[PDB]
Amino acid sequence: KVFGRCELAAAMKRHGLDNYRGYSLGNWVCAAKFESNFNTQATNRNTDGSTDYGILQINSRWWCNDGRTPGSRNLCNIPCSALLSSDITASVNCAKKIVSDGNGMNAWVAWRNRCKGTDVQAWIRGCRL
Ligand SMILES: [Cl-]
Repeated sequence: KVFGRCELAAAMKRHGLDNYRGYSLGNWVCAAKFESNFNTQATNRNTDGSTDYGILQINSRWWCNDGRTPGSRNLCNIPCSALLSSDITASVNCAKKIVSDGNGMNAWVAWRNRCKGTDVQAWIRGCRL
């Protein structure tokens, strides 16, 4: 599924992301925009043997199991295919675990490079929330 911005914001709010660990909703929408362009089926296959999966481009070395990645930790305790669904619940649950395991949002390279220090409220402006 390719989400709209406001539709994704509403889904993320229903799943508890607004102000999760001090990160406002616009941060999460901005991260999804620049990681995947709002596409739930996005995959990026890296040269190190790992793959980034889904709307938040979660990596297979530490977070999910794809059976093909060296050094796998599977800290979200899920198959990586669960991150390619049209429903965002598995991606949101794993994103919460990434911040709970002592990372901030710096774990997402696109957040650090394209969202940090910007007006992230722009990403939710005008939406029905
Ligand atoms: Cl907000």
